[PDB]
Amino acid sequence: EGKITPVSVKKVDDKVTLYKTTATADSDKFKISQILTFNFIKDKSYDKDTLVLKATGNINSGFVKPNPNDYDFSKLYWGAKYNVSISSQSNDSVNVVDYAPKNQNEEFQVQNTLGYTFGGDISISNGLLNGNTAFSETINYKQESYRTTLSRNTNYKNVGWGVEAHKIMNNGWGPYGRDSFHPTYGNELFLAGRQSSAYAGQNFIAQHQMPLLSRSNFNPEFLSVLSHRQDGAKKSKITVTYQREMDLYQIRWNGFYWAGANYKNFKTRTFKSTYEIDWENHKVKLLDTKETENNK
Repeated sequence: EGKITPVSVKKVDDKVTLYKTTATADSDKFKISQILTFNFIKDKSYDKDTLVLKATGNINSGFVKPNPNDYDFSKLYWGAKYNVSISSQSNDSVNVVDYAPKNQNEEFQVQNTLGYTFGGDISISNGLLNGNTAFSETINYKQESYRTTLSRNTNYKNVGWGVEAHKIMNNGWGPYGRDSFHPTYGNELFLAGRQSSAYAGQNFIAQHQMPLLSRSNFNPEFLSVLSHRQDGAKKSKITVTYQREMDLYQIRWNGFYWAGANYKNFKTRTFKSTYEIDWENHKVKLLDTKETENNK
């Protein structure tokens, strides 16, 4: 499946040293691949250990195409939302003090930079400070037609993000989303022709016309900054969740026109892994991966 890489050392100062180890856990069933790069920053001029965790990998769309022989009613499954959560599940000396992205972002390309200044000063910036900075990382991911937003339960011991369908353009029509509704046509999200004479299965817009996130996948890139307050315990635990909410989109003919309906999160697939972060020897250990699913 996957494993942990030996710790790599990168001295920067008499004060600052950087240790890197990478963990990889896969759910082949759900086609979700997590890749966690832990960057331990030991700075002697700061009274707090810092861990800048960068989560990359892949979350499959889950997209189930429609059967082209369906005549009056047809349905499809698409990837409507991708949620990523990082959670420190132990030790009151560990708290999530920062992360990226930190704001709502509807740009086709979410790009941020993490800078660590000698002394424990961290700062995230929208884009791509040198000299003054001891360590820096970047996040870079495409989310065309979708938007990123922080989860609502983000606090001192948890941070999460949601990349949801936002402004999807059918063609010259739209934008549409998971909750669009027209008095007559319903949710026209993936509806091709309103009065089309075609079979239901052949009245959805072309897959290639669909956003990459809707029918292909999402390659996340998020950063979690955690700080250990040199006391209580040298160990802690952290859980990283990658999830996809699969929506059921269906349309049907009533004799005069086509009408669409989108059932939000009608099928959920979730991959969750747990690690033991050894803050003294700067190593992580895999405790448990749990694949789970919900079906309406």
